Amino acid sequence: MAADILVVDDEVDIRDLVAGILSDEGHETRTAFDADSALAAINDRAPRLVFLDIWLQGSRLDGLALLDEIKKQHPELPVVMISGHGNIETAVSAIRRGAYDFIEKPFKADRLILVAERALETSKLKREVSDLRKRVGTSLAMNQLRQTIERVAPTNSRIMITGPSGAGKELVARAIHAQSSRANGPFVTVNAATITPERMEIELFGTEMDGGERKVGALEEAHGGILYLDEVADMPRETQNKILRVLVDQQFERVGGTKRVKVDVRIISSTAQNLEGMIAEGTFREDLFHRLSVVPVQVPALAARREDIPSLVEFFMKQIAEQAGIKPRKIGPDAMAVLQAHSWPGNLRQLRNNVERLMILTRGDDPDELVTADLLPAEIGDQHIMALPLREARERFEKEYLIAQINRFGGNISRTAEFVGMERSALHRKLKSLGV
Amino acid sequence: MAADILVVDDEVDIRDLVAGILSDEGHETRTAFDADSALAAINDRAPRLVFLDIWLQGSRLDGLALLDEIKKQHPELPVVMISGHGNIETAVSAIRRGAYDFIEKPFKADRLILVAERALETSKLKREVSDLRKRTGLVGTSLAMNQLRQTIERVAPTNSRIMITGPSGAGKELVARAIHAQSSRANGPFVTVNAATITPERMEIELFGTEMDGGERKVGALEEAHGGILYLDEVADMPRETQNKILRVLVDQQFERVGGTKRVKVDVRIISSTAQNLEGMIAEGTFREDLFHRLSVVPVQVPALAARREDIPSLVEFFMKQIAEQAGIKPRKIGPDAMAVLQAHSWPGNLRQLRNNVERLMILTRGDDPDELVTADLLPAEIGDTLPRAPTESDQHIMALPLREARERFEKEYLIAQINRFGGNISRTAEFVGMERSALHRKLKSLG
Ligand SMILES: [Mg+2]
Ligand SMILES: [Mg+2]
Repeated sequence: MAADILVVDDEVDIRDLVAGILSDEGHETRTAFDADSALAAINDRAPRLVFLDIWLQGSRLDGLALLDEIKKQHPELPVVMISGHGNIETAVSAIRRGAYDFIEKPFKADRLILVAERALETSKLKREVSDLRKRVGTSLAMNQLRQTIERVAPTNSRIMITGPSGAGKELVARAIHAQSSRANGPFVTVNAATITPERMEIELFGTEMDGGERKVGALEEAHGGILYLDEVADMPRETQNKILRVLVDQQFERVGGTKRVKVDVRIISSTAQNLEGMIAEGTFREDLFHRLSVVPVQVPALAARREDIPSLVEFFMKQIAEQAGIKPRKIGPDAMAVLQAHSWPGNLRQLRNNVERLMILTRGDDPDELVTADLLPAEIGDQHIMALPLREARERFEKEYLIAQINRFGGNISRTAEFVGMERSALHRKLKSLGV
Repeated sequence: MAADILVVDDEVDIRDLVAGILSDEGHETRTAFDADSALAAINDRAPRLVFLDIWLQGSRLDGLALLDEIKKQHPELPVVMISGHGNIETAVSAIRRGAYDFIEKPFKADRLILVAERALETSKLKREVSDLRKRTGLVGTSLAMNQLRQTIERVAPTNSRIMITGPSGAGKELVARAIHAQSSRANGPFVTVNAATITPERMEIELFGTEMDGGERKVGALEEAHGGILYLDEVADMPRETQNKILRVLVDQQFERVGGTKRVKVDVRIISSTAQNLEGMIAEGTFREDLFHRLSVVPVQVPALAARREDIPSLVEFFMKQIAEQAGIKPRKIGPDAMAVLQAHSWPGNLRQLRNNVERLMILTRGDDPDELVTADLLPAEIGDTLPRAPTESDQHIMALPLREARERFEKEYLIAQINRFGGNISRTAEFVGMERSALHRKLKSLG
């Protein structure tokens, strides 16, 4: 919103005009009148935005040449050109050479303010998404998978991605889109698992809300693009039917709508269920299944690609540090082999969760110290007492204490009795009363 | 980006010109000439972008009134206006009423393409941000969390330097950003430097910037922070040579870039954070006390998760939805049984640790009946074993005690842990544990 803006123009009245409007708005303004004075200002402190006279006469660099030098020094620094009456061609060329936009003399305030609000807003947006975009394996299976993606992507066929939960099907779907002919169209996702079965039709098909406002459903939003249906198996009965029509008709009704909307979508499905078995029990539709499954893509379980795990661990650490400010640590080779040999029912999500867990537990140890196999949980390699009121908690505790002591004495009740502080028959009676 | 662009203009020749230039470029175009045709096209299908004649002669609604209706229907659908020579005041007014930008007749292709491309890009980024935000993944009504909000408010209007102090994985960065948002620098930059994360080799460059080999310049954080606030996350991990330089910056309000000679002037308000007291930093030996005092003119304490256990259910519930979006896992009800464990734990790693454990639970119950409650036996050792619990051969010190002594130790530990769980509220603790209030007071004295 407020910014340190540098105004470079060879005319005293323009610098004064621009600087004054921008200051009046809340910005901080600096001025220059040629290449040297502009580059000296930039050197003093990089500004947030630059207004640059496109001609800039009586200067060592013309306006475009200066633009080039600015962009070389600060690639991400937005620059809006100030152009003359009917120098549209030259202005347009400035944009090819790196300028964001231009404003044409003469102008009053509102026009300039708006040009500047836009340049800053878009610049800000570019930086938020660039950061967020920060926040792929050697094995046979993953080479086959890459190979599969590349063959299947440039077709126009519906894809069904199959594999277990957590194996990273969404990533495969985005890969497909990136190499498809719809790569510059939209990529829209529907988490069929996640959305309430009630709201599912509104997410898919949209609707007119009470105010007159419209919710554009995912099909409509995906027009010209790809729709990725995640875990198609969690789709309701009436919703399956209605998607079947869409695949064939290429048309649908909005919830509560009468208009039949035409779209041109390419659908990618995924599932970790066995759908053929769901057909057999009448839970999912056969005809729907076959149309969604024309070309299949299989995503390998972590256990199918064990070779990849070290680099995956290494990768998730780089990323977890980004996401949480924790200096990444080295994993010790005994613990790494235990990671490498687990079955990973939750696959990549599960592996990430565990790596994140180790980094949290070892946050604030000597950085040269290794993550050891001691730290991994019981799954790798009924009721809690705290949920119980006093009488019941104490009874759980007596029971489990007695069982523990009994095992520690190898089943010898008389020895257990003596140690725990009871007469033998009384231990037997107590054990029975606690349900053993 | 190719896109579905509706073109709305009362002149056949303008629609033709626009739709044709846009088509040559690869877009899919549709056209209309008045409100009824424009709204029917939007009802047939929602376009990605609208060009709209600012005047729109021969129409039920003029261009401005049509802009109100389009925006009401589709608030995020960008609309670029087509205006005439000298219509700037009206164009400006269109922007106030929701238009993204305008183009002024006469125009040829290049100029029209640029306006389209920009409008599509900006609209794309607005969505791609909010989408990437959901795909990455201050809550609470506790006494402590109310205190923190009240403190943020009292402190934000100062000009003075803030030191935020609190345990790791508490949400200190968020506290920083809530302070920035209520300050007089809310419209300036907020810049973060995580001292722990940056290799100390690169710490000077990250902070103070440098001229790279190409001629390309790297703007350091301090310089980027000009006009705003710079957040020095975990200052303790800063090298002494960097400490010395920050001290000069605080008082000179100036600095040299790595390898540079210009003294860059800046106007930054520094907010700092750490997990340790002053006594701690002296004993560690790393960090200068004079600097510490100057970075901590106004203190803000971020309470540990154990000091606000009352918020654990809201945070559990909150993190489930976050995770449910970020990872495609259906959110599930945590059983009251498992919530009691979660709530009773002291969370040495605070919000990060809690979140990571909620993620864990949700991954481990991924292929279950949607009704079936999440249970405590899926929690790791560090959560379950630090609390009063059913013993096991593993626990040498319980196993060395006879039954009554073991039981009495357990009652004590249990009651203290439940008191803590309910944030010290005796009445509620008593209600849960099965006791009347005075009886609970009397039992506590009887056990020490
Ligand atoms: Mg000039
Ligand atoms: Mg017209």
